[PDB]
Amino acid sequence: MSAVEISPDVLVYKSPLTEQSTEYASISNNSDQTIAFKVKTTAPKFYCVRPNAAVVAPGETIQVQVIFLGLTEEPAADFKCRDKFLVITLPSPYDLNGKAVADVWSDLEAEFKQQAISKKIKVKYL
Ligand SMILES: O=C(O)CN(CCN(CC(=O)O)CC(=O)O)CC(=O)O
Repeated sequence: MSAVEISPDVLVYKSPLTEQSTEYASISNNSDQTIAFKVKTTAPKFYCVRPNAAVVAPGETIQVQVIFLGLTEEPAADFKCRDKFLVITLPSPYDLNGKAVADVWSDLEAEFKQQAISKKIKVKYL
C-alpha cells in the first residue's frame, strides 16, 4: 500500500570504464509515512553506495550516489555486466533514538519483510 518509487531500472556507466564515474538512483516516498531503505551491492569491490541505508520522509526524495571505481582494463564490447543493486524499502514508524538505519535494519526487516517493496537495479556498460 506504500507509494514508494525506486528508479532507475538500469544504471549505465559509460566508457572509459577504467575511470571512476558516478551514476545516481532515487527513492521517493509519496506515502504519508516515513520509510527506510537499504541498498545491497552484488559487487562491493567495484562500487561505493552513498547512502547505503537511510530514512525518507513523506514527500521526500533521496538520491543515492552509485560510484563505480573503475576496472583495471577496458572490457569487451560484447561483455555483459552482471552486477546488480537490490533496493529494499520498509516502513520506519519507530524513532531511531539516535541509532543508524543499518543498526535497526535487522529488526525492521524481521518485522516488515512481508511488506517490503523491493527493486533490482541492473548495470550495463557502455
Ligand atoms: O539519468 C538521467 O536523467 C541523467 N543521465 C542521462 C544521460 N545518460 C544516459 C544514461 O543514463 O544512460 C548518459 C549519457 O547518455 O550521456 C546522465 C547520467 O547518466 O549521469
